[PDB]
Amino acid sequence: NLNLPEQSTRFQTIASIHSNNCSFEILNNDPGYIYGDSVDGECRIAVAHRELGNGLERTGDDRFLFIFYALDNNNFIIANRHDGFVLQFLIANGQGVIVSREYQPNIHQEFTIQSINSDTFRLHSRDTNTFATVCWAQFNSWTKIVSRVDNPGAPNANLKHRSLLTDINMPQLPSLTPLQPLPRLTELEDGGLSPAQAPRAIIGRTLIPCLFVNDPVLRLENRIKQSPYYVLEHRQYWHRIWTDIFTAGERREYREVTGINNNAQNDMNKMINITIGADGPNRLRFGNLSTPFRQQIIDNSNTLGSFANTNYGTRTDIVNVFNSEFHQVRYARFVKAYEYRLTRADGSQVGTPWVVLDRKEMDLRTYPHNMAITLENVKIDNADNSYDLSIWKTPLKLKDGKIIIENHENSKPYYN
Amino acid sequence: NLNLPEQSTRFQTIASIHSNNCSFEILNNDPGYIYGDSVDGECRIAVAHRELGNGLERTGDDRFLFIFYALDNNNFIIANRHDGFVLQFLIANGQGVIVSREYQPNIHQEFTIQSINSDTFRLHSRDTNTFATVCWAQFNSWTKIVSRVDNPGAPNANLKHRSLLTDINMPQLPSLTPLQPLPRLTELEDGGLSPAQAPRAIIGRTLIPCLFVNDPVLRLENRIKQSPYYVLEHRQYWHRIWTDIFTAGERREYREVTGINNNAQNDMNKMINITIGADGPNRLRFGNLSTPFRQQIIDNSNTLGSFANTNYGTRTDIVNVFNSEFHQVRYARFVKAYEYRLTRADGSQVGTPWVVLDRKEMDLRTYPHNMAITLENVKIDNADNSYDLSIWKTPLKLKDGKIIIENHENSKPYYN
Repeated sequence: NLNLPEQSTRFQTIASIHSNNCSFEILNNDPGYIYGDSVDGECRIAVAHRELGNGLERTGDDRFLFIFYALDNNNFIIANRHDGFVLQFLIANGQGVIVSREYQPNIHQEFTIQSINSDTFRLHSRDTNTFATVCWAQFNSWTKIVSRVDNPGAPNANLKHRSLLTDINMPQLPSLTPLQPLPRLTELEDGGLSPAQAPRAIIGRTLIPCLFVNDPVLRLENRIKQSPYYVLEHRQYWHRIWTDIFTAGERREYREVTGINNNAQNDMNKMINITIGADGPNRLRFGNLSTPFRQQIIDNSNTLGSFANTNYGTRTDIVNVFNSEFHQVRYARFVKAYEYRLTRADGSQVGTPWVVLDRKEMDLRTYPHNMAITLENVKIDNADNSYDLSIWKTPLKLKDGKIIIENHENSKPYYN
Repeated sequence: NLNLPEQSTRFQTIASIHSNNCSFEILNNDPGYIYGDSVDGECRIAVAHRELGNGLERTGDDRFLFIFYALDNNNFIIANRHDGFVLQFLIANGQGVIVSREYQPNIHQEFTIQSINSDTFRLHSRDTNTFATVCWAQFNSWTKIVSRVDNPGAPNANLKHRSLLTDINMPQLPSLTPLQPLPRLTELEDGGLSPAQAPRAIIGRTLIPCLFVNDPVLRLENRIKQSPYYVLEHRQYWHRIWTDIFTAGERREYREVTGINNNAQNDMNKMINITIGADGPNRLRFGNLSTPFRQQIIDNSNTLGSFANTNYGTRTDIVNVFNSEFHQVRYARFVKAYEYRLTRADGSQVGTPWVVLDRKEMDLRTYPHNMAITLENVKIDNADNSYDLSIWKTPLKLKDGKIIIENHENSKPYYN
């Protein structure tokens, strides 16, 4: 069940309703370019880099085909299938024109659709209160696309879509699945599931526009053709940090590394312009490129906005555990992991998933069943930042099958 | 399936971390009010209507309890439980202060949370680059709440929550259910299900902040306490427009009124500041009050943004039908209805639901089974607007159990 307007899930040409067979066409022209067919004056000479032309539409020429990426504010970024550059309003030599530029973004790249009726719309630049149309109403001529204030006698700005391309390599979204608790251990030799065998739950997934996906193998002109959207998945699994057989009364010390590495956060930032904030494993920080889509990404990924100034980092805890049972016992300790994965429209993975190990949500498995280990003591060995320096109140009994979550009763700051 | 920050699903007090006992308190004071405890100067005399005080926190007093309503842009509107007024930044006599005003909204009512660590945050007004705190750092005294830029001398703006109220009458969201096809008719006397008996599918539902819900019986001071969120449901059902027994070869004429009437759109606009746009029965237009929450409302209600300048209206079609069977036949004709319903936290309905009858999606039931009526002719008698003036291509065979949806092949403009 997908909540996008039909303009966001296909490519379409744009034309004046008053033109017999011309449509908006992407050019790589320079200032001083001559539109041969145009009458003399401001409509005959190009005045900016990469103006748009009113060209004879050729079926299946990428230079006429646009996708409308839906922003949270109900405007659109309009990208072309030829090179993935977006439309932009520009004033050059006192003339309002439509050009194509790299996604920045900026307010002049945002367009409003205004529907007049079922098959007629106008393309509004709300900053400047201008509408896109053909220079001096030359609807059947080679000339440029302008954006002008509506006036008695201004050229008619009523547009339509002449052609559609509906086969665009839309991704097939995975189904949502719940996180099941891990199975019980079957004998002393059973270490439980390793991280590579633990089943993944899919908590959320969202489409990501290809425009700000810095895919290491596909340049922009190929992403817009083969993967106009990418898929970001929010998955969870139970991550085993250690397992061992303890003799009766045995004491041991483990180093538990949790959180997410700084290199993984930089990789995620470079790839999609998002990082995990230090306020939680499901809290997203957005840069300039991703911000205009943030509420759609949160709603569909089932994450939340971060309020932190800092990214989630790594922490190393020294834990002392004590087998308070008078039996030989197999213990396996798990924390909840948040796995963020990016795929192309074809299902191929873009890189290694980004993983956050949440130290605040933990489970235990034993053989025999229903045994309990004692957490004697917890010390912080080191932390990348000072955002969350709480530790478990000890002594703490951890029992087979019982999930423990940090709250104000079972934790304290590390110096108390 | 609830994606809100914890600040949006509870009430909390706000306090300086450097105050032993004092929290932000709503006042109904006027300019020239004296803060008895304060040192002389701009901190001793009120300079605006409804300043905030640094008061001794009393547990259970609504004047210290705030809910944070989450905007699409990740700022918040902060409302108090006493009267439902929201916090606002104001300059009075060259002094930056926090006051409480009616939700407007405006940019000075928007606050950013900036987390420093797990239990410490600042309240930022991004327009002005100011942070809320206690006048001249008198953290243990009766005086006003100010908002000042970061400067060497400036009072520490680190805040915390002192108290929580978690029992706030959050609504229970109903489960999503799919639209079933109507049952077959059992005999000639079976007219099928009337609109009041047809089962409703729940396609979407969303929370709506009580601030702009103009509940005809609950004033703002009571809504914030009993129903801090309302529920808007998106339901669909099959709506019977007529049923009759036809003799063999019988012709009849019906007036079919579809759409939604003008009074129903004004009622909806008055109640929640949303109307149905003419571009479709599930397309929402937002006014000034609802716009800041639009993407959350769309995503959770499973509707889409309207691009239309006009609201969905009514249309009256005259249809001529012919029983092309040589049997006596019972016919019942249905169109798809979109039903928008508003309830309080307690489940009580706020008024009559808003219904759009979609003429473009239609079904038929017959007794006996598998009969077909002929649609001879359709003409438009009148329409409120010119947005959709397409009609069915006739003659058209309508068959028992077959849903027909308007497309470019089965419809034409009314003058062809």
